[PDB]
Amino acid sequence: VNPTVFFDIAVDGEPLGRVSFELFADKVPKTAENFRALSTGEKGFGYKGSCFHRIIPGFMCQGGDFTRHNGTGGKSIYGEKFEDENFILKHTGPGILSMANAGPNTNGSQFFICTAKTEWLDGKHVVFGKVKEGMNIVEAMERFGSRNGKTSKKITIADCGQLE
Ligand SMILES: CO[C@@H]1CC/C=C/c2cccc(c2)[C@@H](C)OC(=O)[C@@H]2CCCN(N2)C(=O)[C@H](C)NC(=O)[C@H](C(C)C)NC(=O)[C@@H]1C
Repeated sequence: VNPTVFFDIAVDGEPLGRVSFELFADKVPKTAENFRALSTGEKGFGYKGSCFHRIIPGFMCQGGDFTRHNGTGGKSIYGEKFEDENFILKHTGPGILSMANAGPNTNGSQFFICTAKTEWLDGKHVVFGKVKEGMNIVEAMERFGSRNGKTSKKITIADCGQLE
């Protein structure tokens, strides 16, 4: 019953592939709903055309700034920020989808996908989903990151929406 959403990823115009995500609405319904709605654009704004602005190989890929496209922006469907819903789910391994933030209770639209177990983030970032299909695409995106996160090409959500 959990929603499934997809991103079609391109590297400066070159199609890379589709990543799909299960959103754990059963555990974090408010956080899952925000991501679902931003992925469909049904509130009038969202992730389509935004990039993965910070990519660190062996760690994670971060994106979701559709307001400024410079890594400082983003907003939720509830307002500029919303609470950390709960920390039941942990950063257990690759594929984990979690909220980026600037401190407690500052969730907006920015998110990241883990490419490794990142347990030191447990209790600080809200985990709310996981890659279902296309983990190979996320691994491919890593080659375009670097140790300090700066990307060598713009990794774009060319299209996105909801599958189930
Ligand atoms: C421009 O923004 C700045 C700087 C933020 C991060 C800088 C930075 C640079 C290099 C390496 C790393 C972080 C490594 C250690 O950590 C991550 O990659 C972590 C990994 C989990 C997701 N994530 N970034 C985050 O959630 C980070 C900390 N936060 C942000 O990106 C927020 C966004 C959501 C407004 N920005 C802010 O708090 C500021 C206004």
